[PDB]
Amino acid sequence: YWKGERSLPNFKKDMAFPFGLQGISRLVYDEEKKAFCFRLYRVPFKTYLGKDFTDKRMLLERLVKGDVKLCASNIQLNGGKIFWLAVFEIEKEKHSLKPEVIAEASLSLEYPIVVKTGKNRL
DNA sequence: CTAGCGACTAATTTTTCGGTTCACGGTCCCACAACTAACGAC
Repeated sequence: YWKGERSLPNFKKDMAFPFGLQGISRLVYDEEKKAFCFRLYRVPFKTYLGKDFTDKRMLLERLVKGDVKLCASNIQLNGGKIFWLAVFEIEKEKHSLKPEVIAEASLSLEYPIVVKTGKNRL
């Protein structure tokens, strides 16, 4: 900005507006309605996992019991539906990896990924 | 629970080869066609 190679941002109107973790409250699992309930600044909200009884199902419960950390999230609205962009802080996964073993990856427009690993081609 | 704060395409021309025309001093073997000399009938 001192030299000048960037214009001042002109924010759009459909922006997902941000809300901090200091606003999530009354998080519980109401079994009667089969949906998590919470308040986004004094308004009830039934969460629609739908047919997602495993993927993010044990993620909100990982927060109702205080086991996963959440960051300043955002919220989108796309014409009747409402979406929450929750920045959950997930951890790394440890496998049985060998640093000496090297995978040779190449990316081209004819073959998006071509990978060598010893005698294994993918 | 909320608020303050850290140049490419089409049209026209021209030319070599083919077509056409004129038209006087060995062997051995198995069949097939003659064929003829003799034989029998009228």
